[PDB]
Amino acid sequence: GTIARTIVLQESIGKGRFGEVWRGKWRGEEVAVKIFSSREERSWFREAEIYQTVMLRHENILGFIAADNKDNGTWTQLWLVSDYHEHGSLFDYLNRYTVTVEGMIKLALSTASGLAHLHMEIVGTQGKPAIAHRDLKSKNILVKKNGTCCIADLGLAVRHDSATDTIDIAPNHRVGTKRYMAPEVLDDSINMKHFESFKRADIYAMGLVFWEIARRCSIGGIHEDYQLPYYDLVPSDPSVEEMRKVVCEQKLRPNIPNRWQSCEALRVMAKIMRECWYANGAARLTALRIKKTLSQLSQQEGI
Ligand SMILES: Nc1ccc(Nc2ncnc3c2C(=O)CC=N3)cc1
Repeated sequence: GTIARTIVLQESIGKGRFGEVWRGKWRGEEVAVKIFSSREERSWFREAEIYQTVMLRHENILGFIAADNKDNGTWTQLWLVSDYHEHGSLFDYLNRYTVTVEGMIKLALSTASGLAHLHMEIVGTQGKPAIAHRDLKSKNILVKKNGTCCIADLGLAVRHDSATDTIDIAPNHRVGTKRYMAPEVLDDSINMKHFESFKRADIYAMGLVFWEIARRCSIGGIHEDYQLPYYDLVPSDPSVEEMRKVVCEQKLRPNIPNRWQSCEALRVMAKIMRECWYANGAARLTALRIKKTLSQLSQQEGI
């Protein structure tokens, strides 16, 4: 179509489960293009559907431009065009850099603000359904030039119909990255007919991402090396069984260093992590509550 024909692909930057991500140029500006083959049409269409949800746009949600198709004369490519963020993922950012107390708060509050907007139902003519991500992780969050995050990779999301309390694609199987799966997803006790259960599982995963950020917070030159949550307990690419034995049976969570109590911002962060990590989803903080707590902290620090 009219958009893809005017885009020039400059570099393939990532090759994932579904689709390949490229850095392209559109009307002189850098954009990201996720490309799917003809046999991945269902995944492409579902991601285009989620990104076109009414009232989705938010500073902490990846900005979607358009779906399109491009025929090179041999095969058709299915495209999803979105804003480009040079820093890439929060995972890449945390591996490359340490952050200040200000930096940590900015990354955490922006993530929580984006998740609170996804989770929020807006009632009305141009209403927004509540959405649960189902695959929140540091590799699925991007960092903007201004040091704030935006949630990306929304292709596995589910949307709620509040009038009937039903889910648009009626999920009946576990999806997502195994390392970030909530205890109830790992042991399959989650009620997949209950939308609020998917919101609570996203909060558990957000708590894990907060732990990744807080390790990289450098105060008086003291910080931890970058690690994925559970690096000390499971192998790379862990199985559901490996994760379940640690999270559900032994009931372990990532370690919270006692020295995080020595700094007020790290103390607030550690308390949020614990209150995201409860085995009972109903006891977890909401994204809106976390946004409120971190907003109070950002105001105190003068960010
Ligand atoms: N290492 C690595 C890290 C990140 C990516 N992806 C991206 N990077 C920059 N902007 C983006 C994207 C998207 O995926 C989607 C939209 N905008 C690819 C590879």
